[PDB]
Amino acid sequence: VETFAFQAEIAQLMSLIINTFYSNKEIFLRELISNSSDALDKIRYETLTDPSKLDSGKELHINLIPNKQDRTLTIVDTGIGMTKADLINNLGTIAKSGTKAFMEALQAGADISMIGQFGVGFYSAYLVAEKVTVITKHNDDEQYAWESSAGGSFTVRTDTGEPMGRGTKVILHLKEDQTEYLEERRIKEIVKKHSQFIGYPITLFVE
Amino acid sequence: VETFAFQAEIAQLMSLIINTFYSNKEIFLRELISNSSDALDKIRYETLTDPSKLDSGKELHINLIPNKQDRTLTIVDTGIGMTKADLINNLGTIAKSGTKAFMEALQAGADISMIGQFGVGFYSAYLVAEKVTVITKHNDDEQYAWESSAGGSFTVRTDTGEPMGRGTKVILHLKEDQTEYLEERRIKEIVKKHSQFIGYPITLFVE
Repeated sequence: VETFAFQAEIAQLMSLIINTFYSNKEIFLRELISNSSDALDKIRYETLTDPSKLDSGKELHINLIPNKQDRTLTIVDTGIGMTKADLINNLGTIAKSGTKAFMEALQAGADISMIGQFGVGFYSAYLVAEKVTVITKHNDDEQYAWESSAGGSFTVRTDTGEPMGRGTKVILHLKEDQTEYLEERRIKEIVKKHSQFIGYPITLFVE
Repeated sequence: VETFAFQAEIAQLMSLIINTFYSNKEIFLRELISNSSDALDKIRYETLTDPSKLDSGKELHINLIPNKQDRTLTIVDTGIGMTKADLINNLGTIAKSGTKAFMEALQAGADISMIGQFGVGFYSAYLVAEKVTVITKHNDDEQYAWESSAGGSFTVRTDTGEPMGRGTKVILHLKEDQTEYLEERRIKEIVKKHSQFIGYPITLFVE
């Protein structure tokens, strides 16, 4: 279990998302589903020239799993996954520059819902989650677990849990007042509203 | 000079873009600039762990170059570029599946301006160009030139022209009735309207 400090800029981004009064929290799902779609495109592209890339799972999909008992909403995809280096490097993003662009945009009249245009949509998860746990498996590495409750630090460790073949699992440990996102009708409404055209099957699990 | 046939689906996409009556042609710029931004993010990400990736050019930018003499509008970026394999594989996209998703969306009420959501925004270039020439240089390959006037085929050849260091250049040979896109005020208007938040400097060259 290794503990790392977020780069100053990412810490800033997270505190902004956590402290700014902003009612349109539901966009977090759109952002995470969009990220999953991007990850699926990546593994698909690689398989175009190397079919064995899919040996770890040919199905390219996205699952939305609510769990009222654990108060978690999990977004699972069978995309390219992330290596340990990717996790450390801001979950495979260029978050430092992306954050700068996002800040400048906000200054120019943009709002938080536009976060995905700057490649840092993952962090919108903190609009509804007190802690985010990311389990991932990339073809070229072992299975790892990234985790953070913000506060300037994140941890990374090899995951000894359920082997996932290939992909990423974003486990949102919801804030006490954000349990509406565990309700079937609410999730379904949000998916139809913002992710109706996603090119991969989205399956909303029931309890 | 090798000549290749577009996959059936891509040929279909191109004919739809070329034959469908659709007045909102200006979105082509937004799509190409968005693609350039994506390519710049990729090289930036690679440099995070390997600084030498930028030996071929540290500047990450986008240039818009109108040329009334040649009737061309060129979008140049210093992104990751494309290998010969990338060019052949639909300019580094997963166009076959992307096209399917785009078609289904169109059936579901979406319109052509939403093409970028399906990863095939490059082809919107045919809304205004009779022929598109793409010059590219990736760190791991030589400089190549891809070209197509649609009609079901494209060509690829090693480019012996001006060495570009690293990146991609999309040369739009405009249709005779689309010369408004060579005008400074028009290009500027389109950039402000659709690409005002792009996180890389966009320079509109003058003549």
